[PDB]
Amino acid sequence: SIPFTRWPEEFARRYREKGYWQDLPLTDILTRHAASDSIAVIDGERQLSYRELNQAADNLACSLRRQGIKPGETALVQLGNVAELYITFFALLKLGVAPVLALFSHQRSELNAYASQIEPALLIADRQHALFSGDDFLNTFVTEHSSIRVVQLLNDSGEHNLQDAINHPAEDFTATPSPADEVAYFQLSGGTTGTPKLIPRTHNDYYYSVRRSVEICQFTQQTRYLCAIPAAHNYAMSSPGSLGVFLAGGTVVLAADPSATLCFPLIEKHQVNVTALVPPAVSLWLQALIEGESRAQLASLKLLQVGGARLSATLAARIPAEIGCQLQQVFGMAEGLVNYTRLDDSAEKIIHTQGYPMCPDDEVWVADAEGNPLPQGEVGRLMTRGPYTFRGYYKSPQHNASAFDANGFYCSGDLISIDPEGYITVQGREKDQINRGGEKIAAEEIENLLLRHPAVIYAALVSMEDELMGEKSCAYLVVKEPLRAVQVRRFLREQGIAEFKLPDRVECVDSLPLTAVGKVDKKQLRQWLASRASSIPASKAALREVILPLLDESDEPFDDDNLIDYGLDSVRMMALAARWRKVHGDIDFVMLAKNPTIDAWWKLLS
Amino acid sequence: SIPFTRWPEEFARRYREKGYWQDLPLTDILTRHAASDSIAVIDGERQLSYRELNQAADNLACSLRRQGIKPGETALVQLGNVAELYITFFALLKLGVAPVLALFSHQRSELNAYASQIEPALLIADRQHALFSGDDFLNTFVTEHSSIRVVQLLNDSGEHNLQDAINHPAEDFTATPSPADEVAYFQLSGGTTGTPKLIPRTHNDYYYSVRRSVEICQFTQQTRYLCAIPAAHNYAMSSPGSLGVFLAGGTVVLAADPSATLCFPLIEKHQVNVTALVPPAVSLWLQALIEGESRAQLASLKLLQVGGARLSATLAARIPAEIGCQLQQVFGMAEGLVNYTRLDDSAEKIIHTQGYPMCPDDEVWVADAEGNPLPQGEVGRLMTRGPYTFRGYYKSPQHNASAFDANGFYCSGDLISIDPEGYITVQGREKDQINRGGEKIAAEEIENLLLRHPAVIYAALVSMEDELMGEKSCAYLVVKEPLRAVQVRRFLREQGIAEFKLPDRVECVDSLPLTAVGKVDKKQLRQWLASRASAGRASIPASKAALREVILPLLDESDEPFDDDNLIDYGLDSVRMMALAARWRKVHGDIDFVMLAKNPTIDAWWKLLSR
Ligand SMILES: *P(=O)(O)OCC(C)(C)[C@@H](O)C(=O)NCCC(=O)NCCS[C@H](CS(=O)(=O)NC[C@H]1O[C@@H](n2cnc3c(N)ncnc32)[C@H](O)[C@@H]1O)c1ccccc1O
Ligand SMILES: *P(=O)(O)OCC(C)(C)[C@@H](O)C(=O)NCCC(=O)NCCS[C@H](CS(=O)(=O)NC[C@H]1O[C@@H](n2cnc3c(N)ncnc32)[C@H](O)[C@@H]1O)c1ccccc1O
Repeated sequence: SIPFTRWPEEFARRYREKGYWQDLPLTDILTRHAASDSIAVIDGERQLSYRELNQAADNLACSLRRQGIKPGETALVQLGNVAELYITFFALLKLGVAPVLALFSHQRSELNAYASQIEPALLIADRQHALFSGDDFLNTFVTEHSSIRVVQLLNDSGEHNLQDAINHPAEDFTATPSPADEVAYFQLSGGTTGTPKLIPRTHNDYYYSVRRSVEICQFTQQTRYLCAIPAAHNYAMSSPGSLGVFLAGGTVVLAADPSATLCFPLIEKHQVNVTALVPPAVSLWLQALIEGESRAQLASLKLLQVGGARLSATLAARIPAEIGCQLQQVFGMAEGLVNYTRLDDSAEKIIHTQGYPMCPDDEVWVADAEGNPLPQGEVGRLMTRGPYTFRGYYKSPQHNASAFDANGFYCSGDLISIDPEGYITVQGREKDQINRGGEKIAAEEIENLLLRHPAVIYAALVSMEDELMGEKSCAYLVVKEPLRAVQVRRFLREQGIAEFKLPDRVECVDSLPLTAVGKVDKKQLRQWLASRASSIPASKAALREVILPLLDESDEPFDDDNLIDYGLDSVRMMALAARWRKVHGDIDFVMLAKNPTIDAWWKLLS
Repeated sequence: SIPFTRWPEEFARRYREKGYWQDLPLTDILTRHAASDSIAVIDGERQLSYRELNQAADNLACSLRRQGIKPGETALVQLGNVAELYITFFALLKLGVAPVLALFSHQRSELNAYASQIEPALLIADRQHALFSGDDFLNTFVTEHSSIRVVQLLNDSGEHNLQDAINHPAEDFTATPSPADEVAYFQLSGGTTGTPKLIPRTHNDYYYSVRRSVEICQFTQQTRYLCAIPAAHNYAMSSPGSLGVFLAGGTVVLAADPSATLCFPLIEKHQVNVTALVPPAVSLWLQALIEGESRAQLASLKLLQVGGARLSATLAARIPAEIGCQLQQVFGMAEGLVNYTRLDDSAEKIIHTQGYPMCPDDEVWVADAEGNPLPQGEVGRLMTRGPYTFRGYYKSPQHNASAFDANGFYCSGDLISIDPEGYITVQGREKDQINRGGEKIAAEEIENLLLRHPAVIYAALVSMEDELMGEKSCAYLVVKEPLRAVQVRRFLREQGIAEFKLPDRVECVDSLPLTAVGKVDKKQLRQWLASRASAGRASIPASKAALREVILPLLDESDEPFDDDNLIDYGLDSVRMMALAARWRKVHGDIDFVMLAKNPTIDAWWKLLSR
């Protein structure tokens, strides 16, 4: 029925024979516990039993059937980190419908994009979301995508109230999930491409993803999991994420964001033993502790998952040191292929590598530029196929052609290298995609918006280092009439895109490399940047800038003044000597101190 | 004979009977090796055998005897980290003369001070030192201390050349060291007082200090020691320091300063296995490694001594981690009493404690304010007597009265606490003394110089925190006509004092606490400051322009926002925002991330902080 790329007959056989595809519905995850009175979800003050959760799902599905939603249809769901998300998810699974779980941070243009490829018969959104405070964008939206028939809204005492359908009990309704080898729902790809590109996941492949993730991370009835990153992403969903907790009878604790202020209290209060984060939030947490939060509220936490973005060995090491729990690096994509470091792994592999695939039948090779297998120390493009990795994007034949080699191996656009032990390390990136706090940003998607501006001739979006976010977006523009970053960010916001897509820096420049096709050449530009970057002071005035912080803030010296009289201490001086010796190697401590004036030291750095 | 406070007869007996005092001259350290051809000292490109070192000393001593220096007299020596220091020391020991080894950093006022108490018959200095470049200060100096008869200078091509006397061989010459229980030389306390106070050390007590230090640190002929901190201080001299290396037949490698740039090459080139540092140099070294120095030049180094100043457990732990050798904390004073952590000690004790005394007969207690002993966990003033700890300062009866209780126990002015295991931890300080990179600075000595200035009415010197130096001097003044730090540092410099005594910060204030006696009660001064400062640590933006100052660095440098603009349009990212919310919640506890971001303008956030 729904049109996805299937697996070669031969693979569908090996995957069932090898036990990976159990041909069970994803609903079976919540169904197992249908009779349990233990707590599945804690959202704020509310707590739901598995019985209640599964019941709510039956109700909402029943109520939706009554509103004339037929199996085979698609939906568009935008819900935040709130229980109604998990309810809606299972309700839609029980009906036979395939939703797209949209990020709550998404906006006008993203939602439009999704609804156009999906042709949704159902819309579920939240009135606390800016687009849904009023019914105007709402009304405009339903008319523009005509397929939409039913609409339910969270936080609405009004007509379309979602809670009404959730609490209206069940009829002669029985579940009708789609077949195990038929599409279950759609996941969102981390953008490489301007038109948003969806990922179909069948009950079979997705369920394996979750089961095997539970085995590896040791989730059990005991697991109390804090889900503070966006709940709708594949990571906090399947890896093992909240669904993995549900399969195992554990407890999911939802939180609106991952702020130490919000989370710390919840981890102690609910005795949380595991949680998943992205590197920027780990930085935030470690610092919040140093800034006087009590390392003791976090004492119940025995496991910290970190993934979605490059995690430095420096930062990884700080986790068990300052927080005092075990680290597991998770490297996965919405398309398939999650790599974990194991819990019984050595501290060497856990701090330095990204681990290895969750499946023995996950195939990974390292590829060179023409497409050739490299040995195992060598760096190249990551290729993989497998039992939970998909065979192509939904209704996107154009892109599918470039994303898969002739053998069905997907390419993530990641540069990796493999250990002699078989562990993967993320070396770099062969894609134009920016990874910002672990939110993917498609460079071309944003360039195309920039080109909608009258004064923009050529546009290029590249990543750039940030100690905290880990990467930030920087837009390089060639302009008719000069443009200021504010105006760009403002212009783009008016285009109705997610707030984190707005560039963190904008640099107008005299020219940009153009390739035969008309787009800026990213390889090039990336080179004539990273070169300029890789350093000791330029102007005598640049040397003053370096010295001043080392003296008494109280006064400023004349270039010929003795800097000791200004409070510069011999140790800071020795260091300055060391830093400058790496350029003029005759400079030592003694030489600097023999005549310590700015004049003297400038004559030396000449 | 020279006038020092002796040990009670009962103790001199126990200390000989227990083997501590061997009644041998300190020269015996160099004498043992007089026939050895192995290398005692490497100074730059020069290398001296024990035979040569001992010989040079016999020559310089003989040459000095010829110039009329009689046993019993005193000297003033100012020499840096160079071999001629060690030669001069033993030369003067062989004559029977007791020198003061002055720091090379010392200047006009310090040297005057020393020569006044000592009444030196002999002056030995270096022409590379600013005061001795020319003959100007030297002439003024000898007239103004008339006791001085002979003068020898390092790097003097002229008549006073020291090298000449060092190389002029020995006539009929025998050493006439002073008797083991008589004074050998003088050491400098950093001093708690404004007149410099000298510490007499007898051959007996000082030699013990060295022997027992060698045993504990296991120096042997294999020990190859880099002496980069000032060579004349008790630490790099006796603990075990260069003399400990000489006793053991090891090799001492001299270096002018302890910079990673100078030292790293020397440790590799000479295969140095041990060296002593102060906490600020350890920071400098650890960072130099991170900044791209190869951890491999330091590979021969099996032991790193760190002392002289508080060494944080964070820093201590980094040593074996990043440098990869063993740490030994050393907490001694020039007056006696060195505490080591042992080499076989646990990593717990080595990182957290300062170790315990090098002698079983070292006595340590702790005292509340009455002088009564505190129980075996409590914090209080450190009291000690012992076989190598002196019984009083040289010709300073006034101070001696306050530095010793009636039982002969010296008080270091340190606040310590003792482990159930008996290990000492330095808790804090009483003495009004500033410890700057581990150079002691007497607060009163500097105050009295500040009062020499016309515009200064009341003066107070206190310590202050510094991440790197560990402590810096800050001078609080009450002034007639307003003074700027530069003018103070310059004024003080002209007073002829060591460069590190110049205050790192100067604050002019409207008033200072004065006690019934007339000088700043530094005790209130210390609290008025305690609070002003700990009120501003949890401090949050004062006013709306102070809040702008905090936000701007978080946005694009490119533009500035109007108070009502949305700050996200200016590049402020949700993570930094969460953090700002956290810091502000500690004052208004209703503030979370969500609230900040609902309306992220400077106006909005100001309305929230004025509540
Ligand atoms: P403000 O904006 O309010 O807040 C900032 C903050 C807190 C960071 C906020 O943005 C936030 O909450 N962020 C969370 C980000 C997040 O939830 N990320 C989940 C990503 S879902 C991911 C699949 S993917 O396709 O989107 N990513 C695939 C690509 O990601 C790269 N990548 C993944 N893991 C990596 C590791 N470990 N190292 C290096 N790169 C990594 C890679 O390039 C890949 O192609 C996902 C993550 C984990 C497991 C499974 C999946 O599917
Ligand atoms: P620029 O100025 O060119 O360079 C800066 C730099 C490198 C810091 C420079 O000044 C420098 O080289 N400094 C080295 C200082 C130094 O050599 N110090 C040795 C001093 S001799 C010391 C005994 S004392 O009487 O001088 N001081 C005694 C007091 O010291 C405190 N204290 C000692 N040890 C301590 C430890 N381990 N922890 C905490 N406090 C400590 C205490 O207040 C005591 O009363 C000495 C030190 C070690 C061993 C033996 C002796 O004699």
